[PDB]
Amino acid sequence: SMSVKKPKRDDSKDLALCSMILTEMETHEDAWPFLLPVNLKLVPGYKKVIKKPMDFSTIREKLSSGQYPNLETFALDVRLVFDNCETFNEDDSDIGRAGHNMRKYFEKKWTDTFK
Repeated sequence: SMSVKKPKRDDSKDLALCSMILTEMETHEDAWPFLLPVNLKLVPGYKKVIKKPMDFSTIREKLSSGQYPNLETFALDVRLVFDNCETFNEDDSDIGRAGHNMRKYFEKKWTDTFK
């Protein structure tokens, strides 16, 4: 509350650490469905159904341009990529499996870097 604070966590490396995690996700072999925005002209149903599209290139741009106010807003966008994937893709499909693999890979990196 006012004048009552927990001890100050050092957040000065968060920007660089999120950038590193994002690089790791970009270079994973299963990242290909997620690297670029879905083409809303060429994929029927995607624009209407997925209310907030998100992809790794868009996260990179947002991160590099100071649009994440803290590491939690970064994690929300990453998770959105995979939540979108689950909405649009059967679990039993290459893209569906890609999304689950990438989500697990992210969550481990996230815990190991910060938790």
